[PDB]
Amino acid sequence: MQEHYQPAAIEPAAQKKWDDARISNVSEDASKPKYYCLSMFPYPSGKLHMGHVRNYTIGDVLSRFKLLNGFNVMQPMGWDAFGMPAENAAMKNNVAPAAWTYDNIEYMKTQLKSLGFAVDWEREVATCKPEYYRWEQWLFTKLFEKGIVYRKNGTVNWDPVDQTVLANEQVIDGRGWRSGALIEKREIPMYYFKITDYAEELLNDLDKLEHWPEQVKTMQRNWIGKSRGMTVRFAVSDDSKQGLEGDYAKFLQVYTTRPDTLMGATYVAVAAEHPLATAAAADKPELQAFIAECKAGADMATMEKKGVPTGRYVVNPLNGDKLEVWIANYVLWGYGDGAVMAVPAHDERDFEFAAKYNLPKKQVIAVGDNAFDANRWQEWYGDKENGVLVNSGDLDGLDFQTAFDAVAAKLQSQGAGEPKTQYRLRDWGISRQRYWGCPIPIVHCEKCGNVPVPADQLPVVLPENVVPDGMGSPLAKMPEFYETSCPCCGGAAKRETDTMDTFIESSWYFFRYMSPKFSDGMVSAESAKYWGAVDQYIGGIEHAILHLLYARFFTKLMRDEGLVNVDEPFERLLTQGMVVCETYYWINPADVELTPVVISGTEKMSKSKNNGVDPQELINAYGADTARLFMMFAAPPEQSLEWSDSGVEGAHRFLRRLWRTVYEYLKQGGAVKAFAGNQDGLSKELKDLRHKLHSTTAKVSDDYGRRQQFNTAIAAVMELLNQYDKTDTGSEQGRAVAQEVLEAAVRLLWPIVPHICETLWSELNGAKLWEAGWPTVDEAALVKSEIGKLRGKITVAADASKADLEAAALANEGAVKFMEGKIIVVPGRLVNIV
Ligand SMILES: CC(C)C[C@H](N)C(=O)NS(=O)(=O)OC[C@H]1O[C@@H](n2ccc(=O)n(C)c2=O)[C@H](O)[C@@H]1O
Ligand SMILES: [Mg+2]
Ligand SMILES: [Zn+2]
Repeated sequence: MQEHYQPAAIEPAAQKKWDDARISNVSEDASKPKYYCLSMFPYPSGKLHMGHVRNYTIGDVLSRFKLLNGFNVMQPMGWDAFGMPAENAAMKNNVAPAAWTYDNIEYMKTQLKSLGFAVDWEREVATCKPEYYRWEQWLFTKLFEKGIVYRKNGTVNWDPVDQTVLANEQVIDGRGWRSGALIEKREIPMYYFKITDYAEELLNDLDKLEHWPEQVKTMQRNWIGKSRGMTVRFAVSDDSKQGLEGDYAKFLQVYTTRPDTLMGATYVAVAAEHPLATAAAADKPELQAFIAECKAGADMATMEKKGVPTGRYVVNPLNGDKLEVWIANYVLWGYGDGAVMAVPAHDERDFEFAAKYNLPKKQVIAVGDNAFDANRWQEWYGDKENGVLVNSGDLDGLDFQTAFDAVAAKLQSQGAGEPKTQYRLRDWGISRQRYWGCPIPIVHCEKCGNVPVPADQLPVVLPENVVPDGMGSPLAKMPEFYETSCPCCGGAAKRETDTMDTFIESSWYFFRYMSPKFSDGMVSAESAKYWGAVDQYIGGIEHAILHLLYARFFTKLMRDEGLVNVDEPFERLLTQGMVVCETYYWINPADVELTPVVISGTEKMSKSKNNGVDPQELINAYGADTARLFMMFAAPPEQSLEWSDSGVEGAHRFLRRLWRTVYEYLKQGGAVKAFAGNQDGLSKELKDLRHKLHSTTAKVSDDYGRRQQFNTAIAAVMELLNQYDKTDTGSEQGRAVAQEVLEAAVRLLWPIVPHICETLWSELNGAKLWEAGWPTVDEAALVKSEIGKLRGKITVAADASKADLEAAALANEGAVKFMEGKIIVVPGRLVNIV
């Protein structure tokens, strides 16, 4: 054994050893219990930085923990390769996005392989390859035929200068980002997944996810946004029918989730495009301009709420009050009825609207004896659970649910309204007017219409010999791509030139890893049956809503097609915290050392301030194990992690110390058979070290397996080494216990720092580390030894309580013979019955 720790020497040798034994290349091995650990696969956008490395280290720690415990572990890796990053670089560097993407993949694969992650590279996928994306084209065509995917006009942000469609993120103050030209809203045909048909399933199945963080489930429930409420109709007054046709001449219909407060409605509000808004605005120039301002305008709660009165009235069907209709900019045409009622005394938005315009407020709910103040909003005004109806005539005294049913009763009997369930969830628009994405497998025929490509003609292949220029999608300018023949009639036709939302690839990639070479389907039945669901998913909170909901949606779509048999894709979910670092100017922290540049503020590792720390720089300086160790030790995985030059150094020193501990141990006599069995006759000090050892094994196992807090696992091993360092292990029985401690220490740490622990393990023991397996707890090592006047002595467990001593004291042969018909308890010394 070499004396000094040389990571640049041992790490490639250890990685070579693991690849040769194919430890991480796995099959559907029925002889071993499966474990599917998955980290969110990256966009191949450049270099990974320490932030990404934290994510993949965590996955590797859990994977290797399960490996050592005998599982058949699949830890797959892959490339989320479509999307905007490459198209910017395609414009930026005058390079094909494909060429730039594949180049990126190679740099990052070697980056990852150098960190020593236990990854099945034979299951690697790149989502920009036709062998991948053909299967999401296939699913598209199957769902299109069933109407689960449909085509429909939607409105988009058109920039007339750049001549491209803009995302709302790129629409600042009404104008485009790279142009500052006023955005034109355009109606164009687009494709949608009917995700609203699955809203109830997506919502209720969250309850199954007992090993998901509660806030993730809460964000999903709120995004879906189910409500059980009331459709309510307000008769238009005789004086207000002016201009209205059809059912709009008869009644104004709203949706409300507080029908229990209908007796406190003091005005109503309609969207700019509502027919009432149009009829009122006919001879009223002020309303015309307000309608116009609304049409041009996420930012809902942020925007100043505005309205104008219309002079039109509707009648409350419960109390007969004539209420004025307002046009308001917060009422959106396309959600529910495009009109709402307003209850300023019990809804905070209505309260502010009403306090702005001096509109009436009517208290119709009281909460205990809390007093009502029409000039100050108070949280209890909105109380749905502890309030009870006041000023509501007949309804006076009911609670929310009974008044709901009473109002539903009354309304239905008048024909004036019915209960209704609504969802905030919109359908999922997947059309993108971008080149670097999966082609939509539709052909447009002037005779047959929009027709799906037949399955045997899939994939529709995206040409990779393209350099976009940002002045439109190149596919719409590429005759050799879009000219084709109709699959239904043989006539001349045109391919769809929009590509798919690149969330589509990340919505099923975890199934493709089960059989990434399968050519007869998205995923083979044999492999989906074996791998089941992802046991453990690790990724950033930024994907807690859309990506996770889409992946759950796709799972249920695929189950309903018969391709998988689970309802939910991810059993456990771990949300690793951000990684932050000081900034400098914008100079990368590897171009800087400190005691001329400006040492600015600490913030998330990103390209914005060029403060991403390149893991390759960190490997070249200290080795992979030091990088892994620093990030697993610096903070619990969920907490944010501050980059620290001294933290990295102190991780490295720990690895030197661990190296030197095994070396000095082996210099003083070479390896011995590790202590095992009965420890009676061991000295107190070696008993205490064995106690620390097996306590440490139980804690690390709990920290890896239950708590997933790796930083405290490492601290516990350092404690063991500390007690080892103060224990005389020179004797024969001492060396056997030292061997036991070191064989367990290097195994306990192997998931965190596998290169050094693989190397040290082999100097200690000739067996293969993964066959020796995860260290076991020796419970016998966890048992400590047993411990008026005076008349009796008793033997007590070392963990005996003060009532166990008083128990055995009161029942002693010398006590009872001196009792003749207070009990001061000194633990470990004496007990006296006075
Ligand atoms: C499933 C699909 C939609 C994932 C998508 N390709 C993505 O976000 N791709 S990605 O390439 O952006 O990120 C890959 C993973 O790395 C994590 N990450 C990234 C930067 C960072 O600072 N920190 C601290 C950090 O943890 C990030 O949360 C994610 O799970
Ligand atoms: Mg369960
Ligand atoms: Zn045709």
